[PDB]
Amino acid sequence: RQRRPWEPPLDKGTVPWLGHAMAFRKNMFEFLKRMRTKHGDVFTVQLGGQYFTFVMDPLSFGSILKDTQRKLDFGQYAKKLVLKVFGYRSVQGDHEMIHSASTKHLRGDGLKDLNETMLDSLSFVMLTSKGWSLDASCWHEDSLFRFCYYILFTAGYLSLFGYTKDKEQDLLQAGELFMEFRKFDLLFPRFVYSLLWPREWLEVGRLQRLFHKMLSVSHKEGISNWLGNMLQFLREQGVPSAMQDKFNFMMLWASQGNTGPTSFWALLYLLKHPEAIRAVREEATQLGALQHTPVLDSVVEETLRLRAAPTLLRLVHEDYTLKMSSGQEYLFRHGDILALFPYLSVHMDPDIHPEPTVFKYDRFLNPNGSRKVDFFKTGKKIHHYTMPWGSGVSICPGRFFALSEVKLFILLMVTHFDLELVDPDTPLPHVDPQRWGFGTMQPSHDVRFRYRLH
Ligand code: HEM
Ligand SMILES: C[C@@]12C(=O)CC[C@H]1[C@@H]1CCC3=CC(=O)CC[C@]3(C)[C@H]1C=C2c1cccnc1
Repeated sequence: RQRRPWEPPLDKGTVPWLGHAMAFRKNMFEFLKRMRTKHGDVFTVQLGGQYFTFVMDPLSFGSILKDTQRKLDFGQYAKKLVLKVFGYRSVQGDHEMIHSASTKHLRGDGLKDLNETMLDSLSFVMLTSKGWSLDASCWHEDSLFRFCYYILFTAGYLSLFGYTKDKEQDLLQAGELFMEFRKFDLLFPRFVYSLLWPREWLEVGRLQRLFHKMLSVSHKEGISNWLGNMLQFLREQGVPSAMQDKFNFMMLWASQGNTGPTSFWALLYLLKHPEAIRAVREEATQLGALQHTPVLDSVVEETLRLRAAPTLLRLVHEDYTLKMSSGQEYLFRHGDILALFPYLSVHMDPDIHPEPTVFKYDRFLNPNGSRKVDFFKTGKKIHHYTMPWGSGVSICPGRFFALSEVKLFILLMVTHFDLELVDPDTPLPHVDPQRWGFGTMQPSHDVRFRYRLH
């Protein structure tokens, strides 16, 4: 490949036949931060098989995301990734069904009835798993991360994949899944980056087989319409049950992979900021009133802005031409992968968000407590001031549910428990760089905390 005058800078690496994969994988955020100050807001690098052109200009997102002339493409590429990662063979129309089923059952009225179930599941797990001693003034010490990610996982899983007559049994099996899930979660980045030793390549195999069996379609009662609907579609289309198993696990990964970790960060920030936790507690003291919790909404967004860091990817279907804010005209070859990293471009942009590495619980609140949606860069409007879900038809179709899960979890935690960090003086764990780009980040080290009934 050779750069043409109208294309953006192409950096092949100092060891040209090794490229930038190694530095990219070690720390993607830092890597992109260094390439930006070297080449500017647009550049091309070869990673894995493909060529990636990173667009780091916040101002160009609106143009790219809304593909006026349909030059870009998400679906085709998405197809390629789930196959290689999960081994799922897409069928004609299954995507359409996912988002069709999501809106019908993960939003509006389907969501209301589902949230009911969540609350029941979320209360059951929290009451039953907290830990007890005959002394009710007895603090219990746990690691905050594993705690939030176990509660959110078990509850979300039972709310979506169903349960049986013996409630306690289900919580037990849900907890067993969680342990295995966490092992797979820990390996996932190095699995996708193909940076694993033989023992781990086999471990990932054992976990995938195990998850296929446990969620097997050849087996409860009362599962979410969301899942019930999809599986049914698959069944009608003639998808073998063995492939249905692989779908169920992919959906498990999507629905439970980020909710827990998000809850962890959101709660940890509240513990590290007395004024923020006061703000939500006072708001919390007044069945289905998620609609009137603006302070908690701001707190969740401010958590997502600080810890959600996915990568927006688009295959260039036919040659794309983008005019930059500055004024250049760049060309993108068909077959190139146009890529956005909203975390660096938008979340940490100090001009869009001043003091960006700081947790400001009221960041998305207006002086009059209203919802704030007016953000600018160099005086210029920004519609995507936070992109923790994606955009277009790649956007997380369960985002409204995920928000219900996280808000509900917080409320119950701050409301009925006394919370304290074991080493409040030690500063917060930073992001594990291994995961940059994979949804919600996970901490570099674990935080101990203690709790008890109020
Ligand atoms: C904090 C919670 C969550 C976060 C941060 C999150 C984040 C994301 C992100 C970043 C994507 C990809 C966006 C893109 O490709 O542009 C995604 C996709 C997806 N998420 Fe989530 N998600 C969450 C919760 C959930 C839940 C609860 C479900 C289901 C119950 C879910 C189902 C999905 C599905 C099905 C997709 C694929 C969308 C598609 O096929 O086009 N997510 N999520
Ligand atoms: C862009 C990315 C990177 O390099 C670091 C961020 C990586 C994505 C993060 C989220 C993700 C979730 C899945 O469920 C399946 C695989 C992907 C899409 C990851 C695949 C990658 C890639 C690497 C070379 C060629 N193609 C894709």
